[PDB]
Amino acid sequence: VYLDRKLLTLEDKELGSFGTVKKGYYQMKKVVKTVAVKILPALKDELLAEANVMQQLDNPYIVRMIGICEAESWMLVMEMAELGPLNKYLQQNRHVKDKNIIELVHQVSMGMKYLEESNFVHRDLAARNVLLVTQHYAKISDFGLSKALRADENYYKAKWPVKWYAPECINYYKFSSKSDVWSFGVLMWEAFSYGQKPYRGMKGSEVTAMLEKGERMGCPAGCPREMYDLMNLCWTYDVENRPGFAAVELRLRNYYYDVVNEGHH
Ligand SMILES: CCc1cccc(Nc2cc(N[C@@H]3CCCC[C@@H]3N)nnc2C(N)=O)n1
Repeated sequence: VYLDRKLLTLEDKELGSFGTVKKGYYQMKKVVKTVAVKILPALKDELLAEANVMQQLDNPYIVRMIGICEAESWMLVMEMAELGPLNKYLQQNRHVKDKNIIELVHQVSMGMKYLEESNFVHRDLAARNVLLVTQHYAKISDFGLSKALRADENYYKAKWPVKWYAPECINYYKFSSKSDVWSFGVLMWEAFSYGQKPYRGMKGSEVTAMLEKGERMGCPAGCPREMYDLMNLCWTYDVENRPGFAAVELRLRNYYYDVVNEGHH
């Protein structure tokens, strides 16, 4: 898991901003692999906890960690998803078609169904934390808030991304894969809204209040009703009645095949 600083070449250009994300290349036994490197008391331990989660995960829809390096600062070295975060990608590429958006959100749901099966909670599932390897290949990243669930519990009991959080996170501090489903609803809303931020012009406290009145964000212009219906299902107030990701992924999987069919027609 511990990498050799010698074998890492980082570019001077920042990709963006814990600290910074830089692009780099890492010398493997034969190939060079292009990498995205997160570069940094509580912040070190957090980086290391994040690396500890990622070490445990192995799925085509989840960013792979190469390892960690302690050099100028602590660094978390991951495979590079070249096209970057989904929200910035859709803001910058408004021509992306709805069939392609469904593909990508379905890939996210396959990755989440895997995280659920593995009993990890992401706790920061948002379009900014979905990274594009290509325009047809999304992978989930950014595990800095993620928790491995205890063997005996199905929720983790705790500066939060409130607009992505389910009511029970806000009201009871409880985080389960069902609360990640709520977030995956907001992520879908983002995806079908050209990557715009949710609950425009509202503070978190007004969001919680909106949601407690049973109000939900409206359908994004041009969004398939079946996708908006699925967003609404993810935003089921009562955690016990909210679907898990197996149910979610099956719904998206079937809709995706329907759309692919209409396209061949
Ligand atoms: C910098 C924006 C940016 C542009 C291009 C690639 C990447 N790569 C990543 C960013 C990241 N986290 C950032 C952290 C800051 C906000 C955006 C994003 N969630 N996590 N993993 C990768 C990766 N493995 O390729 N990031």
